[PDB]
This record gives sequence, structure tokens and C-alpha cells, in this order.
Amino acid sequence: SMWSGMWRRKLKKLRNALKKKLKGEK
Repeated sequence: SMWSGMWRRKLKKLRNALKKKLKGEK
């Protein structure tokens, strides 16, 4: 595989983090 076992959760984490950064914090 090209992707590690963790992938979707990493994308979820990325999304969450991006939204956090985009919004502010809360």
C-alpha cells in the first residue's frame, strides 16, 4: 500500500486542525 493504516483519521485530523486554524480556536 502507498497509504499507511492511518489515513482517513489523519485526513480528519487535518480537516479539524485546518478548521481550527481557519476559525480561531473555539
